[PDB]
Order: sequence, then C-alpha cells, then structure tokens
Amino acid sequence: MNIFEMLRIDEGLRLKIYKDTEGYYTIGIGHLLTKSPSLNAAKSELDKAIGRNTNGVITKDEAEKLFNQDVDAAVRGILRNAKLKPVYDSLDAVRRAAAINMVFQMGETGVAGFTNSLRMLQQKRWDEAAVNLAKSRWYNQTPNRAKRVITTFRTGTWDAYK
Ligand SMILES: [Cl-]
Ligand SMILES: [Cl-]
Repeated sequence: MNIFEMLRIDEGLRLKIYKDTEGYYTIGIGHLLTKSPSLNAAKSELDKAIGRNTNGVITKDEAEKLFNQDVDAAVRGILRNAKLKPVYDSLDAVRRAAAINMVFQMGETGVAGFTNSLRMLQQKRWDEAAVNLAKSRWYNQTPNRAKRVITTFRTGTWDAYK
C-alpha cells in the first residue's frame, strides 16, 4: 500500500464536477476546484487546471495527472512548513503517509493547527495522539475516514486500509 492507494480509497474517483462532503466543487481524486457557490466559477477553474475546454468532464488520465500534482504539492508543502517538517522527519514511512493524507485533505494551514497532536506524534505517544486527533471537527465531520487515518498514526500499519 502507498499514499496513492490510500488517498484513492479515501477520496474516490469522479470524472464529473461534484460537491465534496463540505459542498465545494471538486473533481477527480479529491481535487478541490473552488469554494465559490458558482458552477461556472468551477468549470472555469477546471479548464484552467487542465488546459482545455472540459465542459465539466475529464478523462481518467487527466484525473490522475491532477492527483499526482496534488500529492507532490502536499509533500512539498509539508517540507516547507516549519511546524510540519520536524514532525514529518521524525515519523516512519507508514505514518508519513497519514500526515500527507491529512494535508491533502485539509491543507497545511489546517494540519499546522493540530499543535498538541503534532507534539505527541513527535514524542511518539501514539495512543494519546489518537485520542487528541479525535477531538476535532475533522473527526466529527468525516469519522470513517478520520478513524482510518488515526489508526494508521496509532499502529504504524496499513491495517485500516486492508
Ligand atoms: Cl491545478
Ligand atoms: Cl468519512
């Protein structure tokens, strides 16, 4: 298992503009297009992201090209961030995947706000991190997905995804 398979499970694949769990226009593998209520603003972000006239639909290849870019951007965002990088460098490879999942989902600003959890992850207090991560809007809005990510941080295995 790897970050690409993890995120494909958590996010799904849709070839047509759709609204995410928050009501935002989204396409592909969790690629957020816009927070604006306008479907026209979303289509126009879509054409710009892809470099053609999509008319709100994209192929599998294009969805996967966006996906690759977003994973890459999530990683590079972790490495440039002063709060995130020390935590990340300290984790093993499975639990790095879980940090990328969270950043992909909620942006580096979001994750960097999980201060107490970050500190516990850094000290390798797995069970206490899991409890603290659970006390969050993120866990209450998307519990199934949040449990899978939390379990990964707690156990350092891919079990929740198998
Ligand atoms: Cl883009
Ligand atoms: Cl969920």
